[PDB]
Amino acid sequence: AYPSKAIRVIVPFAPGGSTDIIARLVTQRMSQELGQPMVVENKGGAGGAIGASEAARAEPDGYTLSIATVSTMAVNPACRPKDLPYDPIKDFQPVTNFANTANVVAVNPKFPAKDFKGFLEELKKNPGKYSYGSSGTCGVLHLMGESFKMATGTDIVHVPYKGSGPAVADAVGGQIELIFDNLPSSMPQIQAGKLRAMAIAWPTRIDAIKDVPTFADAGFPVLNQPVWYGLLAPKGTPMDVVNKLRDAAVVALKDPKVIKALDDQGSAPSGNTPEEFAKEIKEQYDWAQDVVKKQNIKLD
Ligand SMILES: N[C@@H](CCC(=O)O)C(=O)O
Repeated sequence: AYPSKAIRVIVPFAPGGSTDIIARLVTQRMSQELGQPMVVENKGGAGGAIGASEAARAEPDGYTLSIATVSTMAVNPACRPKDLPYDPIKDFQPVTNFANTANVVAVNPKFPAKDFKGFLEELKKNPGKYSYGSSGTCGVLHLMGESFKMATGTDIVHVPYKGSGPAVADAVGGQIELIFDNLPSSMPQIQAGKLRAMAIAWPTRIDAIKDVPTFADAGFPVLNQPVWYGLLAPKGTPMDVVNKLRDAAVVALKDPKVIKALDDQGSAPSGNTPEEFAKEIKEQYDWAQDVVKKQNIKLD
């Protein structure tokens, strides 16, 4: 009876990004429930395409799973419409959305602005001179940066990384002045004062960082789109497996230490149904097609 051995969990991004952070937090606690190890494998590269394509080829037995991200479910498909080696919707069985997650635009603290208003002013006075990091060329944070540029009338230079892990460290080091990130990986640095957050993408301000406005507060509600992290199995994985995993996710997401960690990092638990997640996946997918194809926001 499932599970009788270790479950591989593929994270399609480098260590120390939000995918990796949330993946390890939630599967650690799921594992305790399932009575089998869940072993995280980081497979970063190409905005999540490398790792997602690999997860898509796995046998549908439930022992090779992967972390859904907006990069892998929505933006990569839209960025590489002819040659992406997986269909996000047809090649995966959704299990559950772990968490809804805030995005953030942050700066190195030497950046000469203290708020979003002066942030825009500074960028407008220097078109083409500042650069920003992302988690990859066909990922949600590259699309975030490009969306920002279009909506605010700014010109800032994209520098992709193998995930936000290495991006956060370059932004903290000053090798890039700006970073577009999912909040959890930037959260420790912001708390420590090593980055300054300009805006978050979230329905409201977040208690961890109460003084950072949302993009809607900043006067750019089109930019106020969060992301999410969830669990995927290959298409054809039995419902027995899906419901077992989802149940363990639901238990894990009620754990008060997991609730706190999610809260503190800039996320909120979901633990919704496979179908509710599939609907979220389709929403993001459709939105990325809209944004990239209509609206003329170029990724490559
Ligand atoms: N950009 C990824 C996460 C990046 C990372 O985990 O390093 C996303 O779609 O959520």
